[PDB]
Amino acid sequence: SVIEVTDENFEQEVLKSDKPVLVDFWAPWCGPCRMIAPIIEELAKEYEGKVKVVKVNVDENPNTAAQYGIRSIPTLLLFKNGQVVDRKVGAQPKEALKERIDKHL
Ligand SMILES: [Cl-]
Repeated sequence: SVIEVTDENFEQEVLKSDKPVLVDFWAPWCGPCRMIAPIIEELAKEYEGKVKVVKVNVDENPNTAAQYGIRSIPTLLLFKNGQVVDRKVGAQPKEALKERIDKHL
């Protein structure tokens, strides 16, 4: 239930989403990215219908990474109707993320 998103479809999937969007920026050789991927997976399940959860491979999608100043991975952005309302980098614990997310819903 986590949507993998590329440069090709970022605008429709994220910017034009009717629901708030959590965007997990990641790349293949990221241990910390691997650490929170199942955490990101559970979030989509628990926020289903309320928050959309997506992932973006920064290695293969450098254009979106550049547009939103992704300086490191994993980087989590919360989108609310086309704009960034929260930002968080690093492997974050699930309940801490839900705490951060809940503040913009
Ligand atoms: Cl991952």
